[PDB]
Amino acid sequence: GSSGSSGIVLLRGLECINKHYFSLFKSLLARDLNLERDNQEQYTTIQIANMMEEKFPADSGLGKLIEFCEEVPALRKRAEILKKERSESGPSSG
Repeated sequence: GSSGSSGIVLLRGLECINKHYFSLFKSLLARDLNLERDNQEQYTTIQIANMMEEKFPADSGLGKLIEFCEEVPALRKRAEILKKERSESGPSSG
C-alpha cells in the first residue's frame, strides 16, 4: 500500500463531491446565500465558496457542507473525514 494524499483543504470540502451532489448543496443554501432561482447551476464551487467565506466566517461553508454529506450515505464516509479537519482544539462540549 502506498502513502500520501494528504492535500485536503477546508475549501476542498466542495470540489471533493461531484457536481451532481454539489447542485443540491447550492439548493440548501439558496435560501441562506440567496442564490438564484434557476441560475443555481451556472454557479461554481468557487463563486459559492467566497459567498460562504463572508457569510459563515466560522467554517466558511465547511460545516454547512459536512452536514450535506451526512444525510447522504455515499457522502457519510467523507463527512467524518471533513469534520476531523474542521475541529482544531476540540468542540464546545456542553
